[PDB]
Amino acid sequence: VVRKYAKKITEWPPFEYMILATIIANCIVLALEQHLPDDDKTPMSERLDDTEPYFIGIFCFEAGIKIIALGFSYLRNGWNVMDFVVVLTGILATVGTEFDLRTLRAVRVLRPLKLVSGIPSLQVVLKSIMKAMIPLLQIGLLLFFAILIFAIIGLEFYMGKFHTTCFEEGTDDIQGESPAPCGTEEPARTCPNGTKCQPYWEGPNNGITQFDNILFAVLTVFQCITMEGWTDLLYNSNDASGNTWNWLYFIPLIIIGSFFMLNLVLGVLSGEFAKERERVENRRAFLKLRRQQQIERELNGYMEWISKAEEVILASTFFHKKERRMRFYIRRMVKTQAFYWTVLSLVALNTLCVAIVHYNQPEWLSDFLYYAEFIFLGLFMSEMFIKMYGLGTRPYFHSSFNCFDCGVIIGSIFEVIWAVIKPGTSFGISVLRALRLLRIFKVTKYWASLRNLVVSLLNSMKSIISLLFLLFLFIVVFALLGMQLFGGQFNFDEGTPPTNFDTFPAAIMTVFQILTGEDWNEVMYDGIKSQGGVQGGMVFSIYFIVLTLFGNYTLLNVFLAIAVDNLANAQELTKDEQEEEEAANQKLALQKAKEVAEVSNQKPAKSVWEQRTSEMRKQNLLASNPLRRLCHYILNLRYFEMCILMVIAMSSIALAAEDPVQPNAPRNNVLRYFDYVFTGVFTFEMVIKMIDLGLVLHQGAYFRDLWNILDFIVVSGALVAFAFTGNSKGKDINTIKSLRVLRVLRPLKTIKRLPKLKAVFDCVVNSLKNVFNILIVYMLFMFIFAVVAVQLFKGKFFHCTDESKEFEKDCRGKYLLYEKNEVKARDREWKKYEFHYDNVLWALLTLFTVSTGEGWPQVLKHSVDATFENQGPSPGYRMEMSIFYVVYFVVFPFFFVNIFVALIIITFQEQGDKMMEEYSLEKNERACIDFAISAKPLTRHMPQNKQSFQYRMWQFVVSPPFEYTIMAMIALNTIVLMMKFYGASVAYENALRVFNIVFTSLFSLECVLKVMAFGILNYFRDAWNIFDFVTVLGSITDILVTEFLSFLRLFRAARLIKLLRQGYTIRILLWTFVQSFKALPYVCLLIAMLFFIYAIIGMQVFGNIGIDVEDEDSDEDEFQITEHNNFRTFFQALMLLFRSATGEAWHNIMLSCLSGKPCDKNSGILTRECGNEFAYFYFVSFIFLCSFLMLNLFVAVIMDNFEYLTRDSSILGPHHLDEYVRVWAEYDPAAWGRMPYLDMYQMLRHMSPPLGLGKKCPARVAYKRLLRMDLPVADDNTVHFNSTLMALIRTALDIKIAKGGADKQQMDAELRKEMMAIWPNLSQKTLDLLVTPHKSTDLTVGKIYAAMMIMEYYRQSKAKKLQAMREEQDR
Ligand SMILES: CC(C)CCC[C@@H](C)[C@H]1CC[C@H]2[C@@H]3CC=C4C[C@@H](OC(=O)CCC(=O)O)CC[C@]4(C)[C@H]3CC[C@]12C
Ligand SMILES: CC(C)CCC[C@@H](C)[C@H]1CC[C@H]2[C@@H]3CC=C4C[C@@H](OC(=O)CCC(=O)O)CC[C@]4(C)[C@H]3CC[C@]12C
Ligand SMILES: CC(C)CCC[C@@H](C)[C@H]1CC[C@H]2[C@@H]3CC=C4C[C@@H](OC(=O)CCC(=O)O)CC[C@]4(C)[C@H]3CC[C@]12C
Ligand SMILES: CC(C)CCC[C@@H](C)[C@H]1CC[C@H]2[C@@H]3CC=C4C[C@@H](O)CC[C@]4(C)[C@H]3CC[C@]12C
Ligand SMILES: CC(C)CCC[C@@H](C)[C@H]1CC[C@H]2[C@@H]3CC=C4C[C@@H](O)CC[C@]4(C)[C@H]3CC[C@]12C
Ligand SMILES: CC(C)CCC[C@@H](C)[C@H]1CC[C@H]2[C@@H]3CC=C4C[C@@H](O)CC[C@]4(C)[C@H]3CC[C@]12C
Ligand SMILES: CC(C)CCC[C@@H](C)[C@H]1CC[C@H]2[C@@H]3CC=C4C[C@@H](O)CC[C@]4(C)[C@H]3CC[C@]12C
Ligand SMILES: CC(C)CCC[C@@H](C)[C@H]1CC[C@H]2[C@@H]3CC=C4C[C@@H](O)CC[C@]4(C)[C@H]3CC[C@]12C
Ligand SMILES: *[C@@H]1O[C@H](CO)[C@@H](O)[C@H](O)[C@H]1NC(C)=O
Ligand SMILES: [Ca+2]
Ligand SMILES: [Ca+2]
Repeated sequence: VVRKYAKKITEWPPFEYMILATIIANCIVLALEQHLPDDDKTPMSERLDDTEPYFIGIFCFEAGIKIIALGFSYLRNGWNVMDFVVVLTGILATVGTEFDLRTLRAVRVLRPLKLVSGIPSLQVVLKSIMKAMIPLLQIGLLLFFAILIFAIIGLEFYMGKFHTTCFEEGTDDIQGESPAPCGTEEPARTCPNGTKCQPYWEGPNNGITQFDNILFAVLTVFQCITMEGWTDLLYNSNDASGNTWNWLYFIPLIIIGSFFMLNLVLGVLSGEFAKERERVENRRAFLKLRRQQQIERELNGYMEWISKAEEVILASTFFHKKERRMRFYIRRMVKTQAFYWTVLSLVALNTLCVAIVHYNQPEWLSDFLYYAEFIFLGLFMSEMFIKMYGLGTRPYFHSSFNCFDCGVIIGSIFEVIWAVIKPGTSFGISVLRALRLLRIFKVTKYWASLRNLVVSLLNSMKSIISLLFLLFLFIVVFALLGMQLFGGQFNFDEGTPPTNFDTFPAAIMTVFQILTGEDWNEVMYDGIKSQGGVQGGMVFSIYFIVLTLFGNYTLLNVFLAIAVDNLANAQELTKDEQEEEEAANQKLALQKAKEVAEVSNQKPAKSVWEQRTSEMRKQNLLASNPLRRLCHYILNLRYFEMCILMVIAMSSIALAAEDPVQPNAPRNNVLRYFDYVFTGVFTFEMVIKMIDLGLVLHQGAYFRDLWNILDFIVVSGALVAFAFTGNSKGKDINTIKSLRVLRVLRPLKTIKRLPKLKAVFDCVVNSLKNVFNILIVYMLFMFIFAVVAVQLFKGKFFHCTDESKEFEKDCRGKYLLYEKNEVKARDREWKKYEFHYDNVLWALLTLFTVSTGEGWPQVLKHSVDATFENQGPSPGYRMEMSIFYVVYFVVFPFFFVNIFVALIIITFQEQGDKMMEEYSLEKNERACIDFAISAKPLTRHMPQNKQSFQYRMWQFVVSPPFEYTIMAMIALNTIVLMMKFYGASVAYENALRVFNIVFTSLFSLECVLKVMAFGILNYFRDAWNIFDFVTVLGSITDILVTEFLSFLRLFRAARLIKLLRQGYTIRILLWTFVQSFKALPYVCLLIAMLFFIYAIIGMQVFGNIGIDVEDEDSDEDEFQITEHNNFRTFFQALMLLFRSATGEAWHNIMLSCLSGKPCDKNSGILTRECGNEFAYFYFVSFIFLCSFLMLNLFVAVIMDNFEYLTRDSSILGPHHLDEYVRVWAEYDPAAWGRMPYLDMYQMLRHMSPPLGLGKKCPARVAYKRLLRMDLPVADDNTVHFNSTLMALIRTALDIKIAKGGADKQQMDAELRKEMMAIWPNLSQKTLDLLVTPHKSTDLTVGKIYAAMMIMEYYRQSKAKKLQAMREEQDR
């Protein structure tokens, strides 16, 4: 909308830079604002606020220039639309205030996003991120359906249960400060003497967490899906209803909601990243990278060649000819391996020296280390100068390695002077010298893989920096939005939480915490509480839901894409140089023959990632002693090995029944006799295995096999335990109790014997070998962080229970603790924090806890409040220490962990399958042909027993009006289950129940109507029909009983699943992954054994700890071993290991299991001697092993369906072939198996390529494919179902399509042999059915169609042929 073209003036480069500058200034101004409660302003607020007219005027001016120049193509760009709305909303608020316009100020948060619009480079990177998450939307649709279904189920069971508590008998007052749900029955929690269970209490978490509405249930379910706070619901519902069945709701909720969805997200993303790599634009960048590396390798060889010759030439520089030679002499020494290894050994000493430091080191140690730092610093500075003079200033500095040595040397000087100026702060910068230890990988074969990874990372440094900036920008926008929504609103009566949005530094760290998903629910409760409460502030949960939902998967997308792309580049880059080096050597040796002519392990076959990646490259490019013989005999006997397997199974079950709490329980007395028998069986099999084999190392030694030692340990420990008990039963209880623990190795004896369980075990060990080299780098980097953390926070993690006292001497005596309406006297104690950094070993445990993500907000709070050594905390003292934990998250949890996930995906090997390159085809041609081997037309009845009645009523059942009626009722029926709510009137409850009777009637008619139409037998052969039938039968059952609990009507809640069949891509994705879990049963078994072994160890070691202990102190973090969480039974142990696997405060459980804890009343121990220091190893190893085994399960399921995940719609695939089946069912309604060919051409028109011709295909081109079919034509006009499906696949995939003539005679002979070679199981007659034996007598499918296409080309010419003479005749 302009005056056409009239002196329209365009932009010049400084203009957009001025715009960029003003945007950055506006961002700073927004970041400098502080919000105060209740209409209070800071003095700087007015000065910052009055700047808004200038910024809005500049933005309006630039928008005006652009709008007049383009002419209002301004709104064509999406970025300009975002710019326009920013300008529009600002002017409305800035100019005029009559309407309520405080809300419109919230739109200013989007202004930082104008950086993306201004900088075109950021737009390209932003396009990459959004492109990958387009497929992920279909996962979100599965996630929403899962949440909806579980919200309905939770609504039915848990509606309103949490509103009763232990009220005082006399008054309507809560008994204690912390209330819990109660019950009036024994299974539920019972109130003490002084109280009773009264009707109304607000509920847990101030009533925010509950199941009262469908909206409350959906929000509550979403919280459990994120695995944050889900155990508190499990314990609360156990108090209300008893613990018999509540685990059936929550355990499936976590597995399906959290672990299964995470599997699809990794699967879909990994497939997308594989397809992105083989894009034409991405391949060209890699090809440039490969060529540039080849130049560097060759150039390095030539540089050393001339360098050696230059020294050959060399043989007051003129007088001191030696002066040139000392430069040459020490140049030699630098190169020598003696120098290289000697300086490297010095680095090991320096790395050791900085690790010794601890909180109270002896004074002699401090003096030694104080001088040793100068000695090490002096040696490395001298080592700098020797290379500088020895190699020259220019050659030295140009080396990348030497520049890094310069930085640490310069940094080390900075620290020592900094210590003198400002004593009290040491950063331990010298530890960065330990990174030189990674050069040791050069001697190994692993250097090529590691160097190439760093090469690829440095190549894409520009992309990585842009990715982090965009990720940082979205944090700033959400931080600014949080300040607007929750400003000075967190000033609660109790106090202002540490996580508040008052200031910009506080808003970033609160937003960052929600992204990591730790205690995001706790922050949500504060945000809801600030705005009214549960009554009025429930709409503010959307800010937290969107932030954690988007942040969870945006972080995964950004960091996994970085890891996959760079690791895949390194693998290809490494493989190419190895084959290039091999090929060049063979060529050189061949050339060596001409010169002399005058006188003349096994590498695994690629991987699932590499094999698929190579195929996509081709397809894209193509388109462009008498006793011993006895002892050997028993071992051969299958009954013996089958018998011993049964004994192993029974031995494991015995370990699970034993009662830990009662050593003298009657059950343990009975089970003790069983222990004698099981050892006896294991003793007998041990000796005969020694007799059949040999103890001595004769290459068949019994002790040679590793599992044999494992068998030897179990039996030996049991025998020795008997000897100690034999002498005196209770002389030494400690060691015998330790030896009894070795029985937990009995389940591991199963792995060797079961063949497929051993195979799964070898795959897990194979994965460890691949990631071992990265694992060493991971620990070296984590070691550096631990040493730095020690220097920062050594001795500063001390506090006094009395806040005021900040020294140990002051913290003595008693103090007054002011609780609500009561004063209590408590002792003053100078105690250390639970997790601290007093040495490198304590630092690593603390950082490991932070890596798992649990409890790090508390560790961060302690880190910022630390003041000085041996002095107490002060709130907000050092707020710059937050940078330590932000940098730590970027490196290890975000970056290294996704390298571990990527590395396993790229290097995963095939599941057996023998060799698989002997057959030429392989690839995806198998799956399509395999389907063609086994297929059948979907039989549609067409009974004709009674055309008027029975067939007619059939056509109604299949009629679209009936089907859409079915979908409408199921949709309406679901909404009926969604309208239950707490406090509904008896009229409302009755009205809802009436609609149930209406629906269950109609849903019964559908079953009656289908059964008659389909028949008694055919109907009952479809899984959904039985599922539908059991659902109607269950619902109708309850109704009669009421007039003459209905949790089996929640089967009707599962009817919503039927709606999934309409959405195709979801149904295939859900079905394929489910099938993959069935094909991998032993992988699931390995995870079950890990839980079994760790459960039995927990019962024997940590079972004795008492739970009855409770006191007014109520240090809940101190005591996490309670009635709900303990090791007392096998099932109570498994729940503890599942809570820890999800990560719910596992670090506090580990501390609760340590030594010096009260024992149980009946444990038989009368002193406070319970728990072990084994709790450190018990939990730390479990978290590593549980995450590793679960990850291998994920990749196994992902890499099983990797063909589908990396599918392309253009190229034929097995998923397409199902479309052929439904079409064939209709054109052949009776499913005769024979269809006349006049229907066939119409069939090909209906289906899109590559399976069908498609609507817009040229007729003559369509005829070309028809000849390509080359199949015999039946004289009844029919085409076989199996034979026809074969050729359509062959035509599309170009599977050895012959040039014609004699070739067709050979390929049919050939292809039939491949399919015979692949499977000899297929029937020969059926094999000839799919591919007919060649018969030139039978006319091909082309021949009938060749009648039209060849003649129609002539037929149009025939009219022109008669024409050609005709105008010539007239002329
Ligand atoms: C690169 C790696 C292999 C270096 C070697 C490991 C060190 C980082 C660790 C291993 C064991 C640790 C030690 C384990 C226990 C102690 C005892 C601790 O002394 C006390 O508890 C009290 C001392 C006193 O009061 O005299 C001092 C630290 C020290 C030596 C630790 C220092 C750090 C050490 C040497
Ligand atoms: C999942 C696989 C590995 C099999 C499941 C093994 C355990 C979960 C089961 C198997 C036998 C069960 C036990 C069989 C019998 C009893 C007695 C039963 O009676 C009692 O209350 C104790 C007896 C008494 O009071 O004298 C309590 C549960 C318990 C220990 C059971 C606890 C759960 C056990 C150990
Ligand atoms: C994904 C990654 C790249 C984004 C991580 C965001 C960081 C850039 C943010 C998050 C926490 C922030 C810190 C939070 C707290 C402080 C203390 C504060 O410095 C003070 O001394 C303020 C005094 C006070 O607040 O009492 C402001 C800077 C700093 C280090 C902040 C610097 C910027 C940090 C590291
Ligand atoms: C060999 C495999 C099956 C081990 C199975 C042993 C289990 C099933 C048997 C063996 C010993 C049995 C216990 C022996 C002792 C008692 C105490 C008695 O007053 C009640 C039954 C009870 C609690 C039995 C329960 C079942 C029990 C634990
Ligand atoms: C085995 C050791 C290394 C730690 C155990 C792994 C688990 C407990 C840790 C390691 C990596 C961590 C995750 C790494 C990736 C992300 C980024 C974002 O998506 C949410 C946080 C989240 C989800 C972290 C939460 C917890 C996490 C999954
Ligand atoms: C990637 C490898 C080399 C890790 C080394 C980098 C780590 C150890 C460095 C990088 C940035 C550093 C922080 C930068 C600034 C400060 C503020 C200062 O008042 C206390 C130390 C503290 C908080 C530093 C601690 C150490 C730190 C986190
Ligand atoms: C598919 C869509 C259109 C339907 C879903 C919305 C229905 C099922 C939901 C959304 C809004 C909900 C209502 C919101 C608020 C209240 C008031 C409360 O005192 C009782 C429950 C009640 C009455 C809820 C019942 C369930 C409800 C009606
Ligand atoms: C594979 C495991 C067993 C090897 C690791 C051994 C270390 C980390 C663990 C395992 C067994 C542990 C010991 C087990 C029992 C006790 C008794 C306790 O009152 C003091 C600590 C002490 C002495 C533990 C110290 C730490 C310990 C030695
Ligand atoms: C507490 O209740 C139990 C329940 O029967 C009763 O036996 C006991 O005497 C009560 N205690 C007191 C102090 O009344
Ligand atoms: Ca958590
Ligand atoms: Ca977590």
